[PDB]
Amino acid sequence: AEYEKSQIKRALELGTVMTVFSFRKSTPERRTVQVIMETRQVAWSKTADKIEGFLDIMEIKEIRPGKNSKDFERAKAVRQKEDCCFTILYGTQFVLSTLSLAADSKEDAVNWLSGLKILHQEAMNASTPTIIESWLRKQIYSVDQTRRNSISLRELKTILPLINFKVSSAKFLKDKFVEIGAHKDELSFEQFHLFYKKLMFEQQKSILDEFKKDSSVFILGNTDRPDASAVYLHDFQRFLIHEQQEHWAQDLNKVRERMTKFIDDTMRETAEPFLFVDEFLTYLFSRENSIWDEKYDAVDMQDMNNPLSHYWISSSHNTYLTGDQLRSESSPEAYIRCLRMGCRCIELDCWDGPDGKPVIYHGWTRTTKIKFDDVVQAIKDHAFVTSSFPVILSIEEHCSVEQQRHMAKAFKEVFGDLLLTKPTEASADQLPSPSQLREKIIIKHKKLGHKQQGELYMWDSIDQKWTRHYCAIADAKLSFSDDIELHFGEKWFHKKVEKRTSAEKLLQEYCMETGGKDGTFLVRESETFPNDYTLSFWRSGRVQHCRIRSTMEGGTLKYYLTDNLTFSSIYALIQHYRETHLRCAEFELRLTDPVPNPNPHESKPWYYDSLSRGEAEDMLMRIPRDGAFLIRKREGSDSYAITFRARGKVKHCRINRDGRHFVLGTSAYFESLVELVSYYEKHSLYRKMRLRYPVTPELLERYELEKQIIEDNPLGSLCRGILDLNTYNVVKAPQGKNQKSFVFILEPKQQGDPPVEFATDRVEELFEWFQSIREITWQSIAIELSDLVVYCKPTSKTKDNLENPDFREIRSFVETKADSIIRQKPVDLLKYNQKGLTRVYPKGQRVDSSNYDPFRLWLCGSQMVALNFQTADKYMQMNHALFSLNGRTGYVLQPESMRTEKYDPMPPESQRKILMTLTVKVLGARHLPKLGRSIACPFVEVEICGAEYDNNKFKTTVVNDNGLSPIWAPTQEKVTFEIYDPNLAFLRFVVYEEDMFSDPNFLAHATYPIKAVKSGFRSVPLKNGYSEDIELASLLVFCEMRPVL
Repeated sequence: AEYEKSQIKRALELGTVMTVFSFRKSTPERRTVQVIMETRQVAWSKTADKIEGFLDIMEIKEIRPGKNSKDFERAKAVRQKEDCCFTILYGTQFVLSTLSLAADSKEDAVNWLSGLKILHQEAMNASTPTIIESWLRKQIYSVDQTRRNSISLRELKTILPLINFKVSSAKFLKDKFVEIGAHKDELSFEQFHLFYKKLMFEQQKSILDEFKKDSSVFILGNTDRPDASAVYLHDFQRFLIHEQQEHWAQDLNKVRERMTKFIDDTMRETAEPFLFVDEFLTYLFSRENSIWDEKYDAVDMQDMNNPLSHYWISSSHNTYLTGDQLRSESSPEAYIRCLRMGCRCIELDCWDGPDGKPVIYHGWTRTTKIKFDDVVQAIKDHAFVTSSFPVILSIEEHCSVEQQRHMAKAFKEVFGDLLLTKPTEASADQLPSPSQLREKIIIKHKKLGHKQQGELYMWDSIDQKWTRHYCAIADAKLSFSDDIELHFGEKWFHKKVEKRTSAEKLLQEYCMETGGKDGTFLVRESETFPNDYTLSFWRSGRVQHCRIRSTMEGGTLKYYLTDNLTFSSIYALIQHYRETHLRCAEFELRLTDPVPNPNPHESKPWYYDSLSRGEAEDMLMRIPRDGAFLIRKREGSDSYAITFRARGKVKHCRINRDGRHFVLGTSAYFESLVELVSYYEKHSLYRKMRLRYPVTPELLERYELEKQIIEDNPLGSLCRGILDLNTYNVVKAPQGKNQKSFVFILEPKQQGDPPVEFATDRVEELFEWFQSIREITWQSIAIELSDLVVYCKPTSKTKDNLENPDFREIRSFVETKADSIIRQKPVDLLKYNQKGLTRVYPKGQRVDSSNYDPFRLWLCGSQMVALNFQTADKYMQMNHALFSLNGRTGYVLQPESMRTEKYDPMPPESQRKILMTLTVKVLGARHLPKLGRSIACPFVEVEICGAEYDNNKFKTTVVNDNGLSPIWAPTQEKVTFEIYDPNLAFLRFVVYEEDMFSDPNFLAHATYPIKAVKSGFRSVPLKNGYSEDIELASLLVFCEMRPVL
């Protein structure tokens, strides 16, 4: 009841103390949990006035009831009974982050679990204008973690970059402030909203102009300013009927419902709802007007009637491995995520386990172990929640017979009714249709009728540490991969500042910029008095200086400002006067803000002063490790510059300096050079290589075939280094060099080549390794399991003999072969696919998990293409598209046309003809996400990801810095992608940032099956790579999907 719901919602907003467990942080802690309604977030606070962490309800994927995930399994859950615990899974990525909360008492938990669900339902159906408010609220909450009603102009200056908008000028912010109408430079939350609603309008006003073409009949009003002109209900209708087409509103009454829904007006109700020229623009760039047809968003029963073969069943390769196939941590959760996404074909590779029960791990790889029982419970519970249509589990068993039995028993008991033990349609000419098997698991195991890859510590000649690398032996070549993951430290100490005037200048700056408080201070060595220091501090608009005196008492050096109070260190002295008032005859003052910019970029080793541009380049070439960097004052200026070595070439990028701010390229504002180096070590400056090595003087003394090489390599794309084993003869070495005792060496026969020194933690490995290198230098299936496999049969057949298909049998072509089949003769794979199941699978080379081009296979009948799902690649994203079509079911009926007499999956160019002529023009953007530490120029590329015959790209001109409102004001664009066959195609919109050194980088992708594209101005919601959804983003586009006849 409405009364009831409100009561639950209220209970959440107040909040309850509920213990929070995570696998990290060991023992449990109790942090009050609240729903903060304006934010739409959930937050846990140690006490009050602090918000440690937030989830966003906007993005909670599941709220499972019991103590089943991680967290609770970890450590001890003695205290809390099963019913009480509730774990929430929130995330934008594949691995989903988990907040696990155990209520003290039963009643609350019921509330929460009901509660979060009540709220979550709402959010998803919140109208665009309502969301914005929350965002803006969220941002305000950002500046200071604790909730604040209003934001000072200074702070607004901090916020505008994070929103990914660059302030044109100090002037620009102020002028807008006036029209908002707060002259005290304390914009009110209500005003902030007025700001946003303006800023956005001012930048994008151009789009509105486009409509104003004669005979459009939208006849939009003057678009001069927000709140000028209006679009009232009569008019909205005429836009919804003509420009965009949506006969949903040939009827006025529903138009009104929509407009009312959008504004979320409350008051402003009653009067025939009307939209301001500003709002029209907020509607356009919003969910409500998605290019996505709603129609293809619900299971269509009519089309779920046909046989399994004719459906493109969704598929996962390895499902258990979250991430890379070599070192990934595999977890039950990995499955749960896949099935809810709506994949209907999980794989479940199984290997012999310690004590009877099978265990799942990638094979011979070092990926972790997941108990089979647990995978099984998990398949059952979450299998058919999202969708009722059938799972096609595909066990591959390396397991021994004794172990296999446990498996079979388990399958039948735990899965219970679901397992499809008996063929549904008796004799059955063709495979049962999905509807018949609805709610039923199908199992495919074979029906009865090594390479010593290990992680080895490696030693280095140069920097003196062992770096862990995974190593693989094939073709007598070890292949290796990149490495596996007091006052002197104080901001306020400025060591030797050369002149008093310099200390005064630094204080004056810091104070001018943020609004310096009395007591803002720094400490420096005294020019006048050896061994003494000088405290310099801000007071009443002027800099004051006090001598910190040193004295020796009892052999210990002591420091003092007044003769009555001696401290053991300068640190202790300063901390004291930060808490206590420094009392002089003329003032009492407490030390407040430390101003920390002496010469941080000079003490540290990685700094060359006056190094010639030429010389450094040469200096750098000598150290060859990729990712080394030298920082060099440019001659004749203030401007520091940075040179790093990558991809052989040495490239140097100019650091300008505006105020106490270093600007690498236009956008970045690192406070201090020390930072610029530090930030980029964690992140990535060029391509994907972090500055990693410092080209110190000291260190300096110390020191297409490639693609072809990549394909063969066991580690494949991942690996850096190939050493021919032939050349180097293995020796085993007693004792440990540089610790890491257990060790081996590979001395090359030729004297010159360096002695690489691979070493290991485990002796066994060493034995294994030593033997393996040394050597280089010199039917199963228990009957019960078999009975289960009623449909989908691993075929013992010559992968050559496509034809004489047997309904029950499923062939498993590996990708490489598959292309070949597809090129040698197109038609045959198709014919086999009608009335038979084929499961294409990823090649072994792909340790990385980048997925093969699904599109060809699908065109010619491949019921199941398994694309690794833990990957963000283009290809996985195309998968998430086909499967949206016809619900999250995960079956999409193959186009009727493909089935027939003469359909050629890849036909001759002359025959194909043209059917459709989509004409995207990209007009807009909004809230594109920020990637790094830079306002991100955005360029959008339309694509028609396609069968080969149709492929095209139409890149859009780059726009300078401005994330909130990038506007490609009618810059021609007007690409005319041509689609030969509509039914399988995709329209892919990707927005790529251009950063510094011009490399496209990836922000967000929209993928949409062509059938579900609606004509007229529409907004394409944008999505991160793992194709979840980023907050209010969009690219207004003007798709027209005229057919040609």
